[PDB]
Amino acid sequence: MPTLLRVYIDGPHGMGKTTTTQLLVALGSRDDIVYVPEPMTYWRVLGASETIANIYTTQHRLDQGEISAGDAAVVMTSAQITMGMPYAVTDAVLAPHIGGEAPPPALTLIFDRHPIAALLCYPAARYLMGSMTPQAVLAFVALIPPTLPGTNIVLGALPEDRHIDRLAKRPGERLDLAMLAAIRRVYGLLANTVRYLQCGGSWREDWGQLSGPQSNAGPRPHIGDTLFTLFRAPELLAPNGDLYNVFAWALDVLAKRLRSMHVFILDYDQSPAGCRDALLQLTSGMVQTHVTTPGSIPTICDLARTFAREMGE
Amino acid sequence: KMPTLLRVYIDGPHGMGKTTTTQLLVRDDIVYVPEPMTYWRVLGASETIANIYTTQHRLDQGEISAGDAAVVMTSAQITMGMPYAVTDAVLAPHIGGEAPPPALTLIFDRHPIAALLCYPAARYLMGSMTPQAVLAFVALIPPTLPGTNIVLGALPEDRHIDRLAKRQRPGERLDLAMLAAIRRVYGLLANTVRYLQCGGSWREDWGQLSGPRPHIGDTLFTLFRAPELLAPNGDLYNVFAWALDVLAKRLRSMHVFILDYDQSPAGCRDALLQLTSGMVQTHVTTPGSIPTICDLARTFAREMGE
Ligand SMILES: C#Cc1cn([C@@H]2O[C@H](CO)[C@@H](O)[C@@H]2F)c(=O)[nH]c1=O
Ligand SMILES: C#Cc1cn([C@@H]2O[C@H](CO)[C@@H](O)[C@@H]2F)c(=O)[nH]c1=O
Repeated sequence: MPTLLRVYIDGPHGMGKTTTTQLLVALGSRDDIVYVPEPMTYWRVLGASETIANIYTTQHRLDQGEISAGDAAVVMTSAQITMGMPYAVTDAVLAPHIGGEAPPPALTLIFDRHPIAALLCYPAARYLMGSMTPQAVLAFVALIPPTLPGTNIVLGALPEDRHIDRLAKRPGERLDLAMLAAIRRVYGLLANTVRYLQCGGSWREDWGQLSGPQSNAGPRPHIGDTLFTLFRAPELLAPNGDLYNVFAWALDVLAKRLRSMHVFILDYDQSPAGCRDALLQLTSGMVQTHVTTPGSIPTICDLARTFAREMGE
Repeated sequence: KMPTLLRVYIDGPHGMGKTTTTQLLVRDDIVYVPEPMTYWRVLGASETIANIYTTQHRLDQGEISAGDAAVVMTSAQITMGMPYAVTDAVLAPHIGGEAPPPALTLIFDRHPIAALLCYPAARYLMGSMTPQAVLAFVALIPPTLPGTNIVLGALPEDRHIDRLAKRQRPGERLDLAMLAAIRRVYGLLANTVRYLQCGGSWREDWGQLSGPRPHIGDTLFTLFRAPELLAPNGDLYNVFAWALDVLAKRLRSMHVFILDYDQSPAGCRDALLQLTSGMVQTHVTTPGSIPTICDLARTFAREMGE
């Protein structure tokens, strides 16, 4: 069978993810590699009207005390649903074509973000910003699609000071450093969570230890430095002080989805050509998969180009 | 060979009798997974059912916009579906291939598609959810595992009105339009499964909407000839067409069984038992899967059942 390499570039906004992705794709001959962009057109038009603008405006009205947490939550939850839809459909239509983990790839697919960005990371950050309930975050977690083989996720490293400057320059967006801190924190926790699970970590065994860096290598993190720490909140706790079982089961799903992921860390604290070449070096250690039919390769190619055409800027 | 499992999802429009009939149907090699009322009223959010019906009522009276109602309905639907989604996700790895004596029978009050497809679709028909949000929920419907037996109800409308009148849940308001919308959706659901199983292809038949199996106009696909979903030239945007491809994938491998509710509670129970002989069983994946499934089921029941 021919092989496929899927690479999801993810992490907080404003790091240079999208530029880096385009540069890497520009290296390949036209169809040895395809780009799957942020579905900006879906967010701004097809899915709803100006969803990004809606998100930042809602947070700002919450902060200013012009709306309640509950009103902010229903708007945020509904908008996060819209944000994630194209990621969910894409994953769903790709799924049957993906075979077992497997000599250059017949096809390389570079994604701008994985489904977990809209289904986990952004909701979790909004929870920290007080604009989503943790119960709602856990409903999104429960709906994270089964993690396909050869799911290579590239997350970003970048000093906060540089990141802030970068954001202050390079939508419907408003400048919110608090949200930036939360989303940086959330993606840091995510990297640690995958590494914790790969090192044999069991959240149920470590839950009692709760009371309040790079990845795919290094020692096992403390549970308090993983995403599990966010979910010890009064809303989720039964009178006896344990998590309600329904929420505990959502954490089980979280562990199952993240544990089979292949995380790599890319240093964004450099020029665009630098990030590209750094990303190119990283791909050597990334996991390829087989496809399930011979004509899966052109089918996948067409899906990606159709998607890009319809929804990328 | 691993022991066998029978999963039975009792679904369909609410207020037909689904929660009493199965209450009767139970007691060791059979577990009843009741509707997660406690999650709906307390754990997930405060009185989600009241929230839903109040919002539709306010929209009807023109006290809020279509827009305000949709964001409210959308997030509320997220809360409604959550226990159904976690349960499916934690059960999924335990489910083996198709497979006689079942080691364990799981009777669920509703399948994930109630909250991820049918109720959202009905609210779309009620003007209180956008069709793009409906297709977002559809895109997240978990893959259809082997042995997915879904029981849907049959009941004439007037009899259903009578039943519903006595089966109002906390916060529910009696709404004949919602009753009609939800009955229509489940009727379309049954048709859609049959359309798909008999080889229907929505992309091939899509042209027929704009003028041996059901006509596409009598399936769930007809709902998504919504103008929000269409480019200026009338074509579905691909992203929406893909959600329809997913909808088709999910439904065609479901096994649908019809339970006539127009009879006594014990008659309904007997009818459900009669239906089981056609249902498809699966093996589990590990020896300990059965006890684990049993624990999940009983814990769900205890913590979230009313
Ligand atoms: C995917 C994604 C998401 C992107 N975003 C935002 O979209 C913008 C562009 O990525 C940026 O301001 C931020 F990343 C969300 O607020 N939520 C999401 O789920
Ligand atoms: C599952 C489920 C759902 C149930 N409901 C409602 O909850 C009650 C189910 O017993 C009933 O009033 C109605 F069916 C929804 O409004 N949406 C759903 O998704």
